[PDB]
Amino acid sequence: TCPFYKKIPGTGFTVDAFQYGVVEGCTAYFLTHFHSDHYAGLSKHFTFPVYCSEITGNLLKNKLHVQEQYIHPLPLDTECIVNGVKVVLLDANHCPGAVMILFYLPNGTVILHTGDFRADPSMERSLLADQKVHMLYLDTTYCSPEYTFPSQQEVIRFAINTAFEAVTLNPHALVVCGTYSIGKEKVFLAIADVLGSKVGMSQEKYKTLQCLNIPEINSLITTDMCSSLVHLLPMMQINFKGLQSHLKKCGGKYNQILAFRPTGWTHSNKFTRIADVIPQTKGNISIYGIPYSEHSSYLEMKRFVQWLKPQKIIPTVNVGTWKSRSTMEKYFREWKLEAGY
Ligand SMILES: C=CCNC(=O)c1nc(N[C@@H](C)C(=O)NO)c2ccccc2n1
Ligand SMILES: [Zn+2]
Ligand SMILES: [Zn+2]
Repeated sequence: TCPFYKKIPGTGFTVDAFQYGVVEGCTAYFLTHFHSDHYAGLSKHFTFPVYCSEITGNLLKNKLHVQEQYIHPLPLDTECIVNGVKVVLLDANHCPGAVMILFYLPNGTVILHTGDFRADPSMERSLLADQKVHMLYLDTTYCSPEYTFPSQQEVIRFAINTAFEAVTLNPHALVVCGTYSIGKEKVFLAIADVLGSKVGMSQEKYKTLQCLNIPEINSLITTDMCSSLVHLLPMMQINFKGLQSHLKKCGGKYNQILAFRPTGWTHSNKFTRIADVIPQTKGNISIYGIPYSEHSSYLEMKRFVQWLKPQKIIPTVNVGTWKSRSTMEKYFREWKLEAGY
């Protein structure tokens, strides 16, 4: 059934709860962002109100074919009333259209649901600065101190420099970026921009990017593969076998592939700083795993929570084992004692 951390107490609201059938007493279903583990269950047959960002709403309409009458997009940073409850959507710094939701409950309690987020100091200057938060539903994906990775900007700097050098040294090299969902678009957009090329992709991926309100997107992306020297492929094809096969389809136009696998955190990232990252190479194909994260590092998560000073924290990730739940509560306790709330 629907887990407790997906229900907002004192309301008829659920968050990211689309795979449990009709949730008893739910009058509005919130969707934090368009990632399959969150929209799972939504389809053209859904007949309840869905509240979300404009971008998420574009994807619901065009990709899942949810009926327009059930899509309720809300602007960011704006007090809105939904079923008699004041709510605000805030940028989650996750993927395009991803939001955190602030609920102002009728009894005076204030709840922040982060959805998925990458905590950032800029969030300390949103509407969050203005009032106390009694409950925090926290994206705890990387809630352990071993989860370190660089900033997104540092990872992009590495990717741009690596691609620019390779193509400047060999104008016949092809750059390939793997993708499986929305998010992490900056990897391929920044590489294509430095190389003066558009990004070539399948019709399905092109359709998805057309829903993202990305400025000047028609100048950046294309389905014309051969006119482009940065190609997007499904993540599962970013291996030597899949890349060798892709190189044949190009028709003697390229003699080298440099490929990027933007992963999340990897244990290798503790040893090797972003500047020391080296690829796996087989012949004329090199594959760079790069730690581009759209979730908070441990340090980013700790800073955000210690600033927010919530009275109670409900984790939404890694909640499956006694060990994982215990470890997270121990960190919350440490953060609270250190900061004094
Ligand atoms: C290792 C931690 C990172 N996060 C997940 O474990 C995760 N991420 C997903 N997609 C990403 C894009 C996302 O951010 N979604 O919200 C999944 C999609 C389908 C099934 C399981 C999924 N697990
Ligand atoms: Zn996500
Ligand atoms: Zn997720």
